[PDB]
Amino acid sequence: MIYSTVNANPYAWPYDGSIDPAHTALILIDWQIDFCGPGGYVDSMGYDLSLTRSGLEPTARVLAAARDTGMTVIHTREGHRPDLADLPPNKRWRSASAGAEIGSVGPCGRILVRGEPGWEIVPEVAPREGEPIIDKPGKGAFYATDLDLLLRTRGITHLILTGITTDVSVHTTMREANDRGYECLILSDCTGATDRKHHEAALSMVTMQGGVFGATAHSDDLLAALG
Amino acid sequence: MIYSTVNANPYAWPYDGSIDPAHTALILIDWQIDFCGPGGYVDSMGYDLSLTRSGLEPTARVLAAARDTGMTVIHTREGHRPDLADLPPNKRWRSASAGAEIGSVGPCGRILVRGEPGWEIVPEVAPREGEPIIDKPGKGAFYATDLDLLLRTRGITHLILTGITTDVSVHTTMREANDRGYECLILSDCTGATDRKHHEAALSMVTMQGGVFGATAHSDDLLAALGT
Amino acid sequence: IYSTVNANPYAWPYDGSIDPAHTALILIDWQIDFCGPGGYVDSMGYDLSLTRSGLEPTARVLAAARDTGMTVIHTREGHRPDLADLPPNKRWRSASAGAEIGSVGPCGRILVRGEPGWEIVPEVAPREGEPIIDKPGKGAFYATDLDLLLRTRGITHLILTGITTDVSVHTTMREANDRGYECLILSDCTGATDRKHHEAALSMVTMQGGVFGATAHSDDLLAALG
Amino acid sequence: MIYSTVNANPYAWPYDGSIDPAHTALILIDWQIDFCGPGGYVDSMGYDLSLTRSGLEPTARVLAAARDTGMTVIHTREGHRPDLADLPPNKRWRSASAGAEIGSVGPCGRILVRGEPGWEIVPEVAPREGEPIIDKPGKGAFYATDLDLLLRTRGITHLILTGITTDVSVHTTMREANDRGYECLILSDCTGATDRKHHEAALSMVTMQGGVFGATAHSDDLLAALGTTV
Repeated sequence: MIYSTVNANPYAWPYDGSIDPAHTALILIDWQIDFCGPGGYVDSMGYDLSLTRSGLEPTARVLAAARDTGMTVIHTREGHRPDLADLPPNKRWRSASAGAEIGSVGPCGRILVRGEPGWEIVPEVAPREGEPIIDKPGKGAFYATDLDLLLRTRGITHLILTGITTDVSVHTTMREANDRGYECLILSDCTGATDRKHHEAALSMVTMQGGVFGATAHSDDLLAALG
Repeated sequence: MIYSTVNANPYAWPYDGSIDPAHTALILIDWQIDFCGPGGYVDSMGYDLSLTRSGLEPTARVLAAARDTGMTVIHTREGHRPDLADLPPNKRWRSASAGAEIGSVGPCGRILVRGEPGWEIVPEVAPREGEPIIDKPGKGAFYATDLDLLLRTRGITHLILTGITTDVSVHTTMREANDRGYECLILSDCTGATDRKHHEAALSMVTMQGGVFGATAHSDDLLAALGT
Repeated sequence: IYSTVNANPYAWPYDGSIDPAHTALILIDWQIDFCGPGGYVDSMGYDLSLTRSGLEPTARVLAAARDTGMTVIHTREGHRPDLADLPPNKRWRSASAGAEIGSVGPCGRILVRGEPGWEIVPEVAPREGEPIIDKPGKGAFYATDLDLLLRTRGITHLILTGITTDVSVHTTMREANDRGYECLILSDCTGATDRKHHEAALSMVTMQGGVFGATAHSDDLLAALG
Repeated sequence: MIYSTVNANPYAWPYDGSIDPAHTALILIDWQIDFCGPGGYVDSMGYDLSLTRSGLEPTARVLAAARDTGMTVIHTREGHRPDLADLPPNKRWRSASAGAEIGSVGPCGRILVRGEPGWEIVPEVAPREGEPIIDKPGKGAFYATDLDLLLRTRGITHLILTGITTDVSVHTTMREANDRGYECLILSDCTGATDRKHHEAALSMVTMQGGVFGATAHSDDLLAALGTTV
């Protein structure tokens, strides 16, 4: 009912020496076809989907352990209002430049638009009632959302991060959370990027200055702490 | 005077195809002894200061052009209130773990405390009157500050980013800006990290997906586009 | 580009004209929960005629904003059906006033997203291209994307309608003003649970040369728009 | 250690049945010459300083009770960077319209500029070390400040509000706090406005809907509760 530290890089996580489920949230970031599925945004830009998809089954196991421990669980979906009123023109222009324009029709509907097949959370990690979903127009889950209000009213102080991609939406969310004083763990095997060297360097960045953004861990080490 | 695009990775920056100094700000991030000087935070943790100091002279040249062209200039200092009311305990404990506890007395005073010698902006990139200084308790310049009010008040839409470190305060500040729709350039030779691989990987991360966080460039290509 | 409005206490806006391309009409919380029988405000026993008098004037201002092509944004106060965005003090006060957020009344669960009492009333129904803000608080900025929507469209100027004058409208004006938005509040397109609070909310705006912006009757805006 | 509720309007404050100093902050809002002093912004606009000053003596006594019980104490100053980079032009234009332009030289230096005599907290409620000061460029204490960071790192859940003016900075701070889930008390005698009717109407707005922004009380009712541990 109170858990020990996780074997983590570069310190035994978290810093206060124990994980309380009543103050800990598992975050699942952007597990959507647009980031890890055929026909979606990342696929249409020519990136290797095996680099993102490897995180899925490890994440499913960590989601069951969080449900079993009564951790809070929060899901994120990167996406835009169908009218695109939350889409900066630079973001739109780059997506067109990369051959996968946000709001344009691809094999999985309108790219990164809320309500579209490619925007949905994949079945492997489907949310259930009582696990709030953040709909974010940005990479960072804090910006232009109610996330911080959801975390503060639940008294959350500790975040465990899974999702995609490691260097983009996961790292942005970790950095925003860290600046607010949240104690964050990132799971090396439940994340993935458009480039394996970016995945590795993003985990590596976390570990400097005695853990500038938190700690990294394998899901095996978290499942071990959770019993 | 408006200027054409910078030769950048992965697109000719900015996306809208001109640089207007009325709408552009040069950001100098955390050029402090604590991040690039003997006796400070980063030195005390045992990292190599030459990795952070190489960006100083190139930054001073970009600062000269930015003041030349009439674009706004904004400076940042990472630091805490002397009473540490703005210091999360996890940030404090990790700094102790690394051998350089925030608030502890080092060779340049209380480490990362506002008012202390190690927290001062180094003279090579000293601020002038009318160039606002951001005091931030975090790595991101937008969290717990007035930066967004300063930028919206001057009508800024475009940021040129310099300072340290590439993968920590610079990247966080770039990520925060980018999500609000600021168009951002990061200068490869005017930034630096506690690790060369982290600096290089931080620059490259920007360039993916057609420029997910904006674009990278050498100060040479910025100074060419400005006609300096 | 349109002329200034005959406003209190200066000719609004401060920069001397209204550009539809930089102006948004905001319609705040026109929901059965705030102005309709069977909703939150009715359940607390407040007088609905105080809130409902602003409706037909708002409809008229909504038509003039649509005709001039300015941005239109609507707000709905409401909570996630799981109530993860509901502070315990807000819930507790609502229970205390005999209309608990989430409790079932004639119009479904009070102040819950998806429920009949939460919907925007038809007299000011939104149309395509008019973004709706879903807010868990009185202020339209807190825990929403409102500021992203406005900044992306280049909005500098807000015209404020909706209910109530002293709660959600005043909070939203105070938030927008502090960010440097130039705000007009329409006296006849707002209403409160108390006439004195309505009038006092409006005069608070007019102090110190217009501390939060300016007040106007919809007639004065429509005269400016014509 | 833990204290009884306050006899407040419209419920015995706070909603969770007791006051814990470990989780409660006293906030002192904008007790500056520019709002309550001769030669300052409000004086230069022609408003009656007796309306703001009356709150000063009861505030000193509440400040004393807060420091005695070991509550957190936070002070705010409304003000602008000397370069005016945080000053929206509509704010400046209204101040010039009202005959007291922000940044302009008056009897107490540059009006509402940080570092100037008019801007200083007045000596009756001077901060001590360990009581953070918030420098805000707006009326609300949360916008473009670290206040939320200070409050959350200290585990503060409950606010007691004093300061000026009741209808501007104090109300705006209260609305911001309340929306984020903070439980707030506004002290009727430790606040004041440019208009008595605005002060009274600012306090009764709080009381509607079972206490839409929190509750109101007299310093006497607060001081009674702080003499009654449970």
